[PDB]
Amino acid sequence: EEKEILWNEAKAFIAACYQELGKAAEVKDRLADIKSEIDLTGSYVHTKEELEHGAKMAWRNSNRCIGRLFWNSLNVIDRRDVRTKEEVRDALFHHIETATNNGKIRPTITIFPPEEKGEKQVEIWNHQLIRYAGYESDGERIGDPASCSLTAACEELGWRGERTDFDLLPLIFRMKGDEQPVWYELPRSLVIEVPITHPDIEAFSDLELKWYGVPIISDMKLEVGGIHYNAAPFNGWYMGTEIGARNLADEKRYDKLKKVASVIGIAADYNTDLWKDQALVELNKAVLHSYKKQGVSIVDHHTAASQFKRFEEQAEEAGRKLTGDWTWLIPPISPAATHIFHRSYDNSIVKPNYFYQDKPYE
Amino acid sequence: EEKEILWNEAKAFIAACYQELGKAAEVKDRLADIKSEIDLTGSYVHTKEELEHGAKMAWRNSNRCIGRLFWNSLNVIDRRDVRTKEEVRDALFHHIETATNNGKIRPTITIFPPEEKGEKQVEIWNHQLIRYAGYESDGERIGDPASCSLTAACEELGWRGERTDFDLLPLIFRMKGDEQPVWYELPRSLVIEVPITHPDIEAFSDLELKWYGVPIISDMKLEVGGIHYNAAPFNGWYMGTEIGARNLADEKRYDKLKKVASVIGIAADYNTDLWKDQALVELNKAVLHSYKKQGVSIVDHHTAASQFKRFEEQAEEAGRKLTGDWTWLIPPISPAATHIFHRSYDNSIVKPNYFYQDKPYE
Ligand code: HEM
Ligand code: HEM
Ligand SMILES: Cc1cc(N)nc(CCc2cc(C#N)cc(CCc3cc(C)cc(N)n3)c2)c1
Ligand SMILES: Cc1cc(N)nc(CCc2cc(C#N)cc(CCc3cc(C)cc(N)n3)c2)c1
Ligand SMILES: C[C@H](O)[C@H](O)[C@H]1CNc2nc(N)[nH]c(=O)c2N1
Ligand SMILES: C[C@H](O)[C@H](O)[C@H]1CNc2nc(N)[nH]c(=O)c2N1
Ligand SMILES: [Cl-]
Ligand SMILES: [Cl-]
Repeated sequence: EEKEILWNEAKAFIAACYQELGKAAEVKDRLADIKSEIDLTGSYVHTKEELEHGAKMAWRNSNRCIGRLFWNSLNVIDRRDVRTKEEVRDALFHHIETATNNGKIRPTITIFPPEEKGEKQVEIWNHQLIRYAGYESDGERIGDPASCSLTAACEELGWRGERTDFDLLPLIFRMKGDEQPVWYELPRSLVIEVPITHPDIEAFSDLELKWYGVPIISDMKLEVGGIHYNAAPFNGWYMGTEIGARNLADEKRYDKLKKVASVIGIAADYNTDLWKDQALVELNKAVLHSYKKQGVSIVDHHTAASQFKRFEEQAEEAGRKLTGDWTWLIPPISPAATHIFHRSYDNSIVKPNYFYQDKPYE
Repeated sequence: EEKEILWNEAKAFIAACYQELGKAAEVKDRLADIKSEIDLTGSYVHTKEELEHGAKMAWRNSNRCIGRLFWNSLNVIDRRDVRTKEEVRDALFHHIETATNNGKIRPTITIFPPEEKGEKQVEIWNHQLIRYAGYESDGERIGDPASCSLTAACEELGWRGERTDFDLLPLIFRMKGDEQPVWYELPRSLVIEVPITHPDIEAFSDLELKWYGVPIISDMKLEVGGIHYNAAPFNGWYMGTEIGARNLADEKRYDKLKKVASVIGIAADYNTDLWKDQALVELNKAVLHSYKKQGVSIVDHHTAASQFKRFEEQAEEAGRKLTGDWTWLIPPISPAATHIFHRSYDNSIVKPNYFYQDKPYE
């Protein structure tokens, strides 16, 4: 059954991919080769063209992503050749450097060897390549609560954080054959961060907020034509609300709205004053201002929604069905100010795609 | 088939209703009577207790309503006795008066005779009993665009609006046997309105905004135990975002965000300034302030979400399944500041319930 699933996924992908690339005549010969290869080895190897276009198709098919207009300009780095933990580490360092691009962020994915028999070759423990640690001991909360379990796992392995609110977690991953993951501290010269200030309110800097420049998701599996690339970190640039309305505002994250209310000079006492709403707007204005001033790529939710409208239009013009998850596509502030709010979306799963997977810790 | 559907819906409703009322022993005798009544007449008549509890159950089951904590205190007015258009008109006037209650709004439903053979006895044309007219002629837009088609239908019938931005539409309804609906102007003494001012920004009154006090939905069908009450207007009090983030802000409604930005002294030129978001917050603060100052009932979205949390808790304690539509329950500003955003809801339809229906015009 294993191999039949593979063959069926392969047929569908190759036909679709080659059609999009204007290579439809080469499909039969390619499929023949693949069938024989599956016959002998139990799997098949993507050409560099297939792998690159597959990762792009996967982004295009990601229902929860508002940023998909730019799917075709994804920078795909093929690292299926890595075999050592130093090579993995260096590939991850390289991804950070080339994606960051001195602040002019390049959407990039680095693809490591795929699962073989469901056997991972490389298992990345980080949720993002750059993320802050979190601690909760004896009532006392420090850093990003979303990182508490991973932070504890790292500290079991001999890492120790300084216990600021913004400790960078080390890269941590396990190779096939190793019982334990290895970890490596991130070189600070590779990691751009942005201090959060407000365009008009000088006191905003008293909050001493900052965030990292580049979100590099490293716990999803890329599936292309039945091949499962469990290790394939990818990044875009942030939409400002991710930082200002979720990471810094959620009560189960940095929980900063009361502090923001205080520095902008409004009371945080009455629901009817809409102080949370006002604080959200100023925090989100500060985030966009701060990234722009530093020269680090970022998009606001209005511009992002306008770009997504164009993606919708482009899909229709290309004769491709559009899929989407309305609940994730609406921004978490002013959603009804976007066209997305007033439309519906088919949340069907189309492959290639990116899929969430279990974390070894918990 | 008609009658079998009726009987099946009846059995389910009576058993559930009588169980909730502690009358479970009376179910068999009541069902016997109902079966005979369906046998002879083709339908059955609800007791006043059944009708009242049915309308309450219908509110409790309304997946899209955040206000359901208060389902059991619905004021149910039984007007199944009306036969004339003057009696309907007077019942609607009465609903407005008693629901308004000098500003201390009472959630109320008035129930008119049900459909017989799918034959309506009373057909209300209004979407809400109180709503503003809308006009679009030769490029020129006045009033509420959502009311354009109904406004045009009224004017076909000899009504004429003054063409302010806030003309009250007449009550308009048709009786069984009449080709044309009749209309009646609303007595202004019955209709509370609130001028919109801002707590801190004096210039806000230059926008000359106002809204009506009580939303009285009059185009949904109440279905209880297989009986279809197509005419059964009901009201609550507003959640402020309905007025400030939808009615006054939507581009296809009053479209006031650019004007709000101007009076609060911010530019409306750059998406990254989040001027729409800032304008939304101030407009919504003004709405809540203005209703509160006048002594007209209103709820903010934070308090509303907290009440809904209690409804969720109450359902669990009662052993009742909770149903909900996440896409309507999240407020249209700061949705992620509410617990609703972070939970999921089963959007199954449970009866009794309220259902949308076709409007005779278009
Ligand atoms: C170029 C700039 C990009 C922007 C502004 C953007 C924007 C976003 C946003 C706002 C989300 C939702 C996160 C949330 O609301 O909690 C998201 C989700 C997602 N994006 Fe994008 N994105 C970008 C690039 C990419 C790229 C390059 C890929 C992959 C090649 C990608 C794949 C996804 C996926 C898979 C999700 C869902 C993640 C999950 O389920 O946890 N995006 N994106
Ligand atoms: C007591 C105060 C009430 C509040 C604050 C409230 C709040 C709301 C809100 C905000 C909506 C969504 C409208 C939108 O977002 O576009 C809604 C929908 C709804 N409410 Fe309530 N509600 C209340 C009372 C009632 C009552 C008394 C009933 C019926 C007996 C009711 C039945 C419904 C129904 C059926 C809908 C869906 C309407 C549709 O599909 O168009 N609500 N409610
Ligand atoms: C349990 C579970 C299931 C599932 N499917 N997804 C998740 C994580 C959702 C998510 C959270 C964060 C955060 N913080 C960032 C993200 C990444 C958002 C993103 C991704 C990219 C590539 C760019 C960009 N601007 N933003 C996603 C958890
Ligand atoms: C095509 C279509 C289908 C469908 N199911 N519903 C609709 C109308 C949705 C709606 C719009 C408005 C408005 N304006 C007010 C409402 C009423 C909201 C409400 C109702 C009540 C009783 C109280 C309260 N505070 N708010 C609903 C259109
Ligand atoms: C159907 C379409 O998604 C539309 O925007 C829905 C979304 N959610 C909503 N939620 C509420 N509360 N009210 C609405 O009118 C809508 N409209
Ligand atoms: C699952 C639950 O409804 C949760 O709040 C979802 C809602 N929509 C979302 N939308 C985005 N963009 N990001 C998220 O993390 C979530 N979480
Ligand atoms: Cl993030
Ligand atoms: Cl309304």
